[PDB]
Amino acid sequence: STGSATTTPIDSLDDAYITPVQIGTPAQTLNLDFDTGSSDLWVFSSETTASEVDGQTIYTPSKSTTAKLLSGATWSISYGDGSSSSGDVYTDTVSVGGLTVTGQAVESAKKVSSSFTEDSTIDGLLGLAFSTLNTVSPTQQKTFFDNAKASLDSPVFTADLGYHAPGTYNFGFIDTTAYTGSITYTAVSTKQGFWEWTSTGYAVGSGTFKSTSIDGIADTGTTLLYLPATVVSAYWAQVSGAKSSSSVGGYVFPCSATLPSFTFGVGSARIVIPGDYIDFGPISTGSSSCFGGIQSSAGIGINIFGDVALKAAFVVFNGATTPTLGFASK
Repeated sequence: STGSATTTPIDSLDDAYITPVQIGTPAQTLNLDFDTGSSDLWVFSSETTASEVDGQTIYTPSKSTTAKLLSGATWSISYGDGSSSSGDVYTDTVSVGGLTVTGQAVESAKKVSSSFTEDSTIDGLLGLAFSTLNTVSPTQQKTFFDNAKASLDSPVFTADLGYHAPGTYNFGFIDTTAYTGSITYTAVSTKQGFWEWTSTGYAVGSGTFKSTSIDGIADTGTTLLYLPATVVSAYWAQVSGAKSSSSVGGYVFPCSATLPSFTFGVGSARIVIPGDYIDFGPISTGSSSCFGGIQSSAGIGINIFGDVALKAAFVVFNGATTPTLGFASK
């Protein structure tokens, strides 16, 4: 089997991407944030505290003839941005782009933190990291990809995120028309539960490539590119007037600037992030100070190849017995 679904930016900055997902019988379609940095599929629901719902579409398990309470199971998750959610668990039928999994754990939110409430466009998350990170207790549950894997034509999914435009998540096949050149594959460590890999270096604009190993994660659920302070300083030093602002929370730059590109290495191959992808616009409405799309990871504990980096590539998440990541230009 295969599946193919369009993913759409939630706003004009590409802060996140939503993909329609069918849950239950008859189908209830929710727009979920596919997140290769986490491993829970959770949704706003008829159980979510009413004051914490503000415009989201909710899953109502009582209206699904295939929903079943997973007795005794609870979940609770906290994300790197400080947001969180928790609740109980149903199993139900879940379909993405024509690919159907029966018995998928659908984690129903009883509580969500303010940032979820305040984002009316995201109805939940669909985790695509390794199932060892799933938070369901006392019986850990499998991701949608893990459950579908055996049925797929090939045990892979791909992320093809657009810049200011829709893109595609494919399951079970590699669309050879969706990228240019060849796909370069690189080793993955699953020891932390992430799609963790080592980039071979970087370049700033037209500068020379610096060969240096950068361990980090491919994370579709993180907006920006978080890299070591040395790398980030070298990038922003090429932008007149850019500075790190403790009050804003990272590097800012004059909105009048033209940003240089940023290149990262994948083995001997190179992925070029155009300068425009690094512009996240005014820090506040009407400001001439703009927020940078490349930020320091020094306070995180891990480097994160988020959407800024991934949307410059066609990315293969290869879930074979020994997982690997593939990157191509497009």
